[PDB]
Amino acid sequence: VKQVFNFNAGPSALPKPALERAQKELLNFNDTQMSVMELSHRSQSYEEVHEQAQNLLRELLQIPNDYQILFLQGGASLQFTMLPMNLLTKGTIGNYVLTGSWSEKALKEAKLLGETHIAASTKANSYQSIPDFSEFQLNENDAYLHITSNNTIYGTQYQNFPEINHAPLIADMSSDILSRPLKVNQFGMIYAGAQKNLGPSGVTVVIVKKDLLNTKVEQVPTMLQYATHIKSDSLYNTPPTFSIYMLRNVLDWIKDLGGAEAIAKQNEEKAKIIYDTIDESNGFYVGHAEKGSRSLMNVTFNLRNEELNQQFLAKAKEQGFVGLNGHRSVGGCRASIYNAVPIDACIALRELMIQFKENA
Amino acid sequence: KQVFNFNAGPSALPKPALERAQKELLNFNDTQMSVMELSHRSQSYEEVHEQAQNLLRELLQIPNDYQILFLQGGASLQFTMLPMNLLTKGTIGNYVLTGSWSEKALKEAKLLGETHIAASTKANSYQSIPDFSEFQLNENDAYLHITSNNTIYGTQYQNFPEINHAPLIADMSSDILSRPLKVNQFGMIYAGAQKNLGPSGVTVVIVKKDLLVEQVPTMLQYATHIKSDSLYNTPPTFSIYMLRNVLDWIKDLGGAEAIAKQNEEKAKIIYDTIDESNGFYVGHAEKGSRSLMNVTFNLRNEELNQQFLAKAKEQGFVGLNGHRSVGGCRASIYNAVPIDACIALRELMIQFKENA
Ligand SMILES: *Cc1c(COP(=O)(O)O)cnc(C)c1O
Ligand SMILES: *Cc1c(COP(=O)(O)O)cnc(C)c1O
Ligand SMILES: [Cl-]
Ligand SMILES: [Cl-]
Ligand SMILES: [Cl-]
Ligand SMILES: [Cl-]
Ligand SMILES: [Mg+2]
Ligand SMILES: [Mg+2]
Ligand SMILES: [Mg+2]
Ligand SMILES: [Mg+2]
Repeated sequence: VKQVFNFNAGPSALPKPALERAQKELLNFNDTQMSVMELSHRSQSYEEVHEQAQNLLRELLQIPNDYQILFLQGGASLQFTMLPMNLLTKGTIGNYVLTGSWSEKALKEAKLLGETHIAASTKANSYQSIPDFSEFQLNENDAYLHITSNNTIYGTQYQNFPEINHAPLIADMSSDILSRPLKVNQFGMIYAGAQKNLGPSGVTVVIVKKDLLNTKVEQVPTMLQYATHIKSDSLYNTPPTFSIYMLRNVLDWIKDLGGAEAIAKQNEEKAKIIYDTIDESNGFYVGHAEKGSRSLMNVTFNLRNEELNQQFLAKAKEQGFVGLNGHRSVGGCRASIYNAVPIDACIALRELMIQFKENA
Repeated sequence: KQVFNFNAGPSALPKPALERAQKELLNFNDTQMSVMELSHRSQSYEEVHEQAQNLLRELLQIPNDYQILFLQGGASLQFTMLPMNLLTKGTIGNYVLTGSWSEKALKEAKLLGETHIAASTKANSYQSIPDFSEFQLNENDAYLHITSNNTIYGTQYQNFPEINHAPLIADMSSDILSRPLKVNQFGMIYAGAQKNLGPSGVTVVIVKKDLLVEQVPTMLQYATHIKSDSLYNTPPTFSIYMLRNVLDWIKDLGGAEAIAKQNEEKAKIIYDTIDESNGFYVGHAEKGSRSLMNVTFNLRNEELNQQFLAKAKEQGFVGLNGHRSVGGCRASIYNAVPIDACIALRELMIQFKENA
């Protein structure tokens, strides 16, 4: 039929082959004559999937052997409280770097549970940049330092990560995990809801340094202890089997295209198509982020006034574009260009943007 | 290529629901996207989300003063979320123990507050549901918690107690919407979807609104989810889509009374087989407490047990091994397990008995 261009911000576009693969075997997976959705998570067919998703992640991000990969329910939002519940012990501080709204939501949950600090923040200037690491106020009794690698709503992104040796570095990488190579040993823990760049909603990937968190925390509910899930290899209770399966399929696709290094090349190219369009628009489109902090995953911009914003977005929607409205809290536009968004969608958006501009 | 899916969780699903999912997996509702590729704030998703709630409301006849929540974390997270929200200081989390899942719920409550055992059949290895007249209740109970169907032991409440001093709370993971319910008997009902309602990944929580909070993490307050209609953060959108599909199938076959007729016939096939076997097969549950959802039984010794389960597997039956904690055999016959599978099981049981 007509064209559809999927710029949704979360859940988001999946790579077609992962979906075609799921569709073909939806009723009979691995010759069992059952859907993967109908299997015991103790079945060898399921365990193969569970283990393969872990091994693909390990290989793709080169995760060290002293790290474990968890598949948890509850979204990144649940990690906002689980993290301080496990690590923010009395006399210690949950130190946060604020670079957008998701950083503020993380902070808020730690505030419920312990002493918090703000290491650095760009909130005053509306989160248009990542602060300089030299501005980080660190504390000797920090339980961890928490960052948001990609600020989904504001369109900014860490170009690199701080060297932290006094506390574990923790990162919410929900909207840019496995969009590029990563030095995992810079971190104590990384977490990401899968639905932005790794597959479906319903599972959350948590990469954890085993010895930071494989120990029982007195007074913490069993399901909310990392230890529980580490010990049981994320099979303590019933996992989200179809979500993990789809995550596997998406990881296979990333591997098939050349891994993190190759997908970064693709992601830089797609992003360049949109940012050049903005930058050659003589101010008709204005990007929110400062240039040194531009996200490769979420491109945020405004037209010169709200009327033009609305006309632009209405025209896009009429032309088949999905998900371009900015987050409700900030307005404007947001082109989400995660791994699986195809480059011809980006080209299409550029065409839209140039004709709207020329015809305005 | 014969396969009979007696898996205990996750479990068989209705073929029409899976076929419908397959057909539109790449192009949901003419959007040219998978349901999996939609924003949860899209109208496209929001209609599915609401349709799943509406079908449960219709099928269980849930009154307006109850809200239906779709949460992540399984029934296991509910074990702690419930006392986290309702087990206030100076109140008691009161539990009726009718199996190991009862035990797991009570354990989580003991972390957070005072607990109590209203009644228990543990001493007799959970062969039955206790008589309601035996319950020991307290003025300051925060709730009374029961497990409606004891998945590992094969027993099930025939009816529910009339409790007015405190909300009645029920873990209905393995029998929700397998029969009509009087939802007004309860302050809260919860169930992982993965036995009777859908695939794993979503938990259905039916809660008396006015029933349910300083210092509880945002994600762990029922009020968060009630207030946001289970759209506070990203829900498990494909699992809720599949839940909708399963609910459409239940509606299409005639609803909760119709599925109960099917389920009672399925259980009748297996229990009759056991009762007519002259002690060759022995059911664990007392007759009066027999589950319609999980049929537990053993052969006369461990070696016959093992020979049977081996023969079953060779013949295409999946999931019949009993829980590791109790051994024996367990035939899980949740909603989507077809009558033909139970007939096949019967015929295998009879042939095995003849050939021993
Ligand atoms: C989407 C988002 C979240 C929220 O994840 P849920 O799975 O919806 O809890 C948290 N952090 C970031 C950076 C996000 O982009
Ligand atoms: C399966 C089951 C559970 C566990 O559910 P999860 O989703 O695995 O947490 C809890 N209670 C009962 C009665 C069950 O049958
Ligand atoms: Cl943000
Ligand atoms: Cl977002
Ligand atoms: Cl049980
Ligand atoms: Cl069980
Ligand atoms: Mg490959
Ligand atoms: Mg194309
Ligand atoms: Mg219908
Ligand atoms: Mg008879």
